[PDB]
Amino acid sequence: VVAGFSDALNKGYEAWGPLFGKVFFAFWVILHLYPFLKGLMGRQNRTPTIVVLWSVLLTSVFSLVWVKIN
Amino acid sequence: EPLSIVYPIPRNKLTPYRAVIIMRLIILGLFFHYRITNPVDSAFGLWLTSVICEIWFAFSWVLDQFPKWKPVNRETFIERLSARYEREGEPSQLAAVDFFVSTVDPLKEPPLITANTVLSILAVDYPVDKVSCYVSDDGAAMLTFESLVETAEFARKWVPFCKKFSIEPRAPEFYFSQKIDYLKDKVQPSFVKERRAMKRDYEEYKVRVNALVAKAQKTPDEGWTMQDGTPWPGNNTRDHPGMIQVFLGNTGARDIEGNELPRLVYVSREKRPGYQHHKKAGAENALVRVSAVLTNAPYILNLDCDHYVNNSKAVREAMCILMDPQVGRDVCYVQFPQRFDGIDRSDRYANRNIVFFDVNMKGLDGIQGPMYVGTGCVFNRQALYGYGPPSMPSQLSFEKTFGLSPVFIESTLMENGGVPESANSSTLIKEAIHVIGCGFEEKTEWGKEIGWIYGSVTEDILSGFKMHCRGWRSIYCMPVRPAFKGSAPINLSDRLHQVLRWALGSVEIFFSRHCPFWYGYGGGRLKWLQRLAYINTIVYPFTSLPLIAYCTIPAVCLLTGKFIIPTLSNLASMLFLGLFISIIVTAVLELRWSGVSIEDLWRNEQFWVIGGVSAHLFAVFQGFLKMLAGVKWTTLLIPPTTLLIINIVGVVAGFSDALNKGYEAWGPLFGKVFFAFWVILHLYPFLKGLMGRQNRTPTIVVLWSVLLTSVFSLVWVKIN
Amino acid sequence: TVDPLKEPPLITANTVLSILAVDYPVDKVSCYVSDDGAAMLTFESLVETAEFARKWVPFCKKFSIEPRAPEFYFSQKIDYLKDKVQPSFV
Ligand SMILES: OC[C@H]1O[C@@H](O[C@H]2[C@H](O)[C@@H](O)[C@H](O[C@H]3[C@H](O)[C@@H](O)[C@H](O[C@H]4[C@H](O)[C@@H](O)[C@H](O[C@H]5[C@H](O)[C@@H](O)[C@H](O)O[C@@H]5CO)O[C@@H]4CO)O[C@@H]3CO)O[C@@H]2CO)[C@H](O)[C@@H](O)[C@@H]1O
Repeated sequence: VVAGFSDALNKGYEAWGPLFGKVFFAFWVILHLYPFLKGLMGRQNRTPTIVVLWSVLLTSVFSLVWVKIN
Repeated sequence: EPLSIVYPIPRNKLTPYRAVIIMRLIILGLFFHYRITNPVDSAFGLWLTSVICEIWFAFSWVLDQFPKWKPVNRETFIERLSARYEREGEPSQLAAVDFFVSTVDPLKEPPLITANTVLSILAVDYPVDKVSCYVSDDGAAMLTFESLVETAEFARKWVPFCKKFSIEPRAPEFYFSQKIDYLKDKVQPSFVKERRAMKRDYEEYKVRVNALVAKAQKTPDEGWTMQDGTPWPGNNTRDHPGMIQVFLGNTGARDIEGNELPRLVYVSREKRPGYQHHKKAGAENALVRVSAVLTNAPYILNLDCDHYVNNSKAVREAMCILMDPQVGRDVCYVQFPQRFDGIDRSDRYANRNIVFFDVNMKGLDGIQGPMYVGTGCVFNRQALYGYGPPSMPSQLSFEKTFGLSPVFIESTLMENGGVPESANSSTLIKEAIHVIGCGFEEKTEWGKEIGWIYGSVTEDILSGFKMHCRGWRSIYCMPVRPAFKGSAPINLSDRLHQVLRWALGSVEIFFSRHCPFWYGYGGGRLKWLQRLAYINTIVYPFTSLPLIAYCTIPAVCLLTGKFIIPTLSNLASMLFLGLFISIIVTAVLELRWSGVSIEDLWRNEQFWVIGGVSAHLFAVFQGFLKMLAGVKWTTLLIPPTTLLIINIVGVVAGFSDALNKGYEAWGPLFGKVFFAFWVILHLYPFLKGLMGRQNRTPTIVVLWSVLLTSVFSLVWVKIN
Repeated sequence: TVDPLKEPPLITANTVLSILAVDYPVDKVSCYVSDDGAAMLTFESLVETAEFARKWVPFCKKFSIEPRAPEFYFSQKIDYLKDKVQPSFV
C-alpha cells in the first residue's frame, strides 16, 4: 500500500478514482489484522506504542526519499 | 566449586551490536566530514552553530556508548554457599555484617517507615550472632528514640513468626498492605490463626506509634523528659552530647521462644556550635568508627530509610559473591539494583529509570563494575578504610591517618574482625562514646582520603571513583527478586529537585580536585574504558548547553533563515537515510538483549531531553557561578515553557508564511517542520501533566483554543 | 420520607444515625422524622435504629470518627488507622 501509494503520487492525479478503491480493500484487511498482531508483540492494548509511529513516519520518509531519488 | 558464575552475552546478540555500532560510527564520521567540507548553506553563523552543536552531540554519544561495550551477566548459588560454608554439625563460618540506617528528622518523614525498615533489617535470614543493625540520627529527636523503643518490642513479637513461616516481604506495613493472595504456597497447619493474631498485634503497635508521633508534636517549655525521669540530652539540636544505646542484644531482651535477636545500636553524634558537620558523610563515617569499636564486622551494608529489604536473601547472596577466594578477593562492594514500588500504569514521570540500571549498569559491570549510588551496597571494611586490594595489584602514621584513639587503631589492625579484648562491654561503650566525639576529625585523613569523600552535595559517586582508582573492583548482582525495594517520590517538584541536585553534584565534582580528566593518573590501576565511563558520568550535564541551542535552532530556521541544508540526491540524502536507519536499528538491537520495553527507551530519552532543557542548564549555570565565587519549580520550568511557546508560535507563523507562498516550499517546509515537531512532541507531554489535572485526557478546551488561535493567525495573515 | 419501597429504609436509618451522632450538646440537638406513606416498615426500621444508635453513639463520640454514617463509613478504602491514638481502638 505504501509503495503503490507513492507510485500513485508520481502520476499526474490520474489515480483520483482507482487509488481509493484499491487502498480501501487493503485498509479493510489491515484494520482487521493489525489490532491482533499489536497485542501479542505489544506489552499493552491501551497504548500500542509511540516509537512505532516514529519509525513508520521515518519509514514513510525512507520510501518517499528513495522514490524522489530513483 | 564455583559459588557464583559470570557468563557474558551468548554472542548471538553481542557481535551484531558491535558491528552495528561500528557501522553507525563510520557513518557519523563520513557524515561529519562531508558536512564540514562540501556544504556552506549560504549562511555562516546559523550553519556554524548547527555543525558545532552536532559535533558536540557526536562526541557525547561516542563517549557515552562505548561503556556499554561487552555486557556481562552473573548468577549466584545460595545452595552451594550453604552446603560449603554453613558446615552443618559444626559452628558456622559466615562473616559478620553491619547494616547501617541513617535518619535526618522525624517530622519530614514519619518514623513508621524507619521502624518498618528497621524491622526488615532485624528479620533477615542470617545467623543472629553475625548480623548487627545500627541506626543513626542527626536531629537527636526523642520521637525517634521512643519509636525505636516500641519497635524493639514489636520486633521481639514479630521475628519468630516471620522466621518460622518464611514470609516475605519482611516489612510489616508493606507486607500486610498486599492484595496478592497471602495463602498461596503455605503448608504450615496453624498459619491462619498466627497470621490473624500477628495482624492484630501489628495494628495495636501502629496505634501506639501513631500516639507517640501525635504526642511528639507538642514541645513542653521545660524540655523533653524520659520515662525514667531524666532530661533528654538532645534538647538543643545544635548543642548536645552524643549518646549510644543498645537494644535487642545479648545483654538486652530476648525472643518469646528464648532465642536471641540481632543487636540494634542507636547512635547520635555530638554536635556543638561553631563546629562544621557534614550532612551525611559525617554520619556514616561516625557509624563506621563506632561499629569498628563495638562490633568489628568486615562487611558494612549501607541503606536508607525509604528502602527496605524485600527478600531475606540479599545478605546471603552478598556473602556468596564476597566469599570466593577467586572472585571474592578483589571485590570491594556489591551494588544492588534499587527498584521502586507504587507505580501507576502511566509512568509519565519516568521515576523508574531502569534503562540506566539494566542496559548501562550491566554493560559497565564487565570492565570494572558499577558505581556507588547511595543504597544497597556491601562495602568491605578494609576497602572503606583504604588499603588497596590484597596481594596488589608506623604507629605515629597510623595515629595521623586514622585518629587519636588507639582502641580504634588496634581494632582496625585486625583483618578477620571481631573484638579482641572480648571483655568490659561498658568500657567499650565509653570508648565508643569517646570515638564519636565532635573533635575526632580535625587533622586526620577521615573523609579527605579514607572514608566518605567529603563533598558539598554529592559524594557517593566520588567515594566509589576514589576507591576504584586504588585498584579495587566492584560487582553488580541482580537477583530474581529486587531484594531492595523502597518508596519513590510521587510528585514532580521532588523529582526535579533531585535531578537538579544530581547535576549540581556532578558539576561540583568536575570542577573540584577529583576531576577524572587529570586525576588518578599515577600508577594506573584504572581501566581506560572505566575512566571514559567516569568522564561520561561526570560531564553529562554539559551537553545541556549545546542541547538548548540545538533545540532552539529550528524555531529560528523556520522563521528567519527559512532553510536547513541543500539536499543532494546522490550522497546527502543517502547519508541522512543511513544515519536515520542506523540509529533505530541500533536501538532495537540493543533493546533485544536487555529485555527492556520499547516505550521505556523513548520515555527515558524524552525525560533526559527535558532535564537537559531545564535541570542540567540551571545546574551548570549555578556551577559556573559557584566556581567563579570560589530554586523553585516554577522558576525551573521557565526554560521549558519559553521553548515550547517560541517553537509553537514559530512553527505556526512559518506554516502560514509558507502557505501564502505559491507552493514553492513543498520540500523545505516539511524539512523545517519535522525538527520542530520532534522537539514539540518530546517537550509537550511533560508540560501537559504538570499544567493538566490528568494524563489520560489532557483537555478538550485547549484544542478549541488552539484551533481558534490558528484561525486568528490565518485571518491576521489574510488581512495584513 | 415519602415511601420505603422507592428508596430502601437503610439509607434513611444511616441519615438518622448521622443526625443523632453530631458534635453538639445532647440537650440542644433534636431530630424529627416525618413520613407521608405512613408505612410500618419505616417505623420498625426507626425502632431498630434507636437501639443501634444507643450502641453506636458512645463509640463514635469517644473516638471522633468521621463520617458518622456507618454504611458510608465502614465502606471506605482510606486507611482507617491514620491518626488514631486511642490504645483500645482496634
Ligand atoms: O539512577 C540514579 C543515579 O543517576 C546518576 O545520574 C545518571 C542518571 O541516573 C542517568 O539517567 C543518566 O543517563 C543519561 C545520560 O546521563 C545521558 O548522557 C544520556 O544521553 C544520551 C541519550 O540517552 C540518548 O538518547 C542520545 O541518543 C541520541 C544521540 O545522542 C544522537 O546523536 C541522535 O541523533 O539521537 C539519539 C536519540 O534518538 O545520546 C545521549 C548521549 O549523547 O541519556 C541517559 C539516559 O537515557 O546519566 C546520569 C549520570 O551519567 C547519578 O549520578 C547518581 O548519583 C544516581 O545514583
